[PDB]
Amino acid sequence: SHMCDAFVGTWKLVSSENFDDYMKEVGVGFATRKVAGMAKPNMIISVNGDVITIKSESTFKNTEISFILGQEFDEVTADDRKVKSTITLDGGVLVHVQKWDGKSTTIKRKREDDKLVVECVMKGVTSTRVYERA
Ligand SMILES: Cc1oc(C2(C)CCCCC2)nc1CC(=O)O
Repeated sequence: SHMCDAFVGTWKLVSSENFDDYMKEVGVGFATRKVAGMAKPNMIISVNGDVITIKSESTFKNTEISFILGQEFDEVTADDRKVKSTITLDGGVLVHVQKWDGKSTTIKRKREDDKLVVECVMKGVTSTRVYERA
């Protein structure tokens, strides 16, 4: 047993709040916001040694990142941003920072009851995305 045991699994989106505004703040254009906002992704989290993999799969896009905590990596996001990302564990929360074009967004993933809660923040705009086990 280890670092991320309670995150591992297959998770499905069950609720979203303020996601459109988050995507506007990030710079996502109209058509992508509409199609991406309709998606109902599954998030699949696995661990092998020190390497964590997070997949997002939906009718919009399928994405996958693999990383070591605290070790920066280049990421192409589902909306096609080229970002430099770093993911750390801070008090049991996975904290994922993306930097690009002098901008920054922070995405927190936490276990709360039987849910995996994803909080997406950019400047003053937050979106909360709630996932349950598949
Ligand atoms: C943190 C994050 O980012 C996204 C993006 C990249 C999807 C495509 C449109 C722009 C945002 N969704 C989420 C939320 C989630 O995975 O549920």
